[PDB]
Amino acid sequence: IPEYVDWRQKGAVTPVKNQGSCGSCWAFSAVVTIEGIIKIRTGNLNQYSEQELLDCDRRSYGCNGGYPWSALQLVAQYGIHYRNTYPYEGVQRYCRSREKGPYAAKTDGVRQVQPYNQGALLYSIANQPVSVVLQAAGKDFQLYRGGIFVGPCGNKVDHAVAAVGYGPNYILIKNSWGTGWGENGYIRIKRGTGNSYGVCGLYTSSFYPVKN
Repeated sequence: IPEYVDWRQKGAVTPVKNQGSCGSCWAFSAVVTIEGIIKIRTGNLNQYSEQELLDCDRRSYGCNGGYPWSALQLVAQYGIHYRNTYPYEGVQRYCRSREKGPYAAKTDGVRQVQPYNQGALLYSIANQPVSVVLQAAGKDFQLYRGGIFVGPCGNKVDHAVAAVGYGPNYILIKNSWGTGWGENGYIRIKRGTGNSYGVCGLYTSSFYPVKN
């Protein structure tokens, strides 16, 4: 795999979003991976609906948190609509999928990256954007304004994001806190520290969609 990967550069990443005041990170994270895999497979970059996951994944808790892998299962079993068809409202409402016509896309599966293994995650990232979790509660993470983030932080994971590349000493992550946070909405998290949890517990729970 290459020394540098950046899915943004290959046209597999849509603009940065803002989840606002709704704990829908899980849905944002999942959608990033969905958008990436469809571009990679089909050649087209689309935006897909975080709102539909929020409303429809009843295994998750709406604006109160949820599971990226639950959301990814739903898209595998049922499918997903385009973002413009089912736009983000930042509040959980009833599931409106049927009301909105046929699904725009469907994946075939969800896989787990082997946890606590940097090499396993880089390999995955080299193939497509991956759903990853980290500890974002610390003030240091929250106030991050650019550079390679090294912490401080523990491994009490609480935020789902998406990895969209890496370099010699960092993993490139797309956050869902708007373009005004970090490096235009992205963060570079130090890698290769030999900490098996990853910085801020980044190697805890990583998922990606399978599409044939």
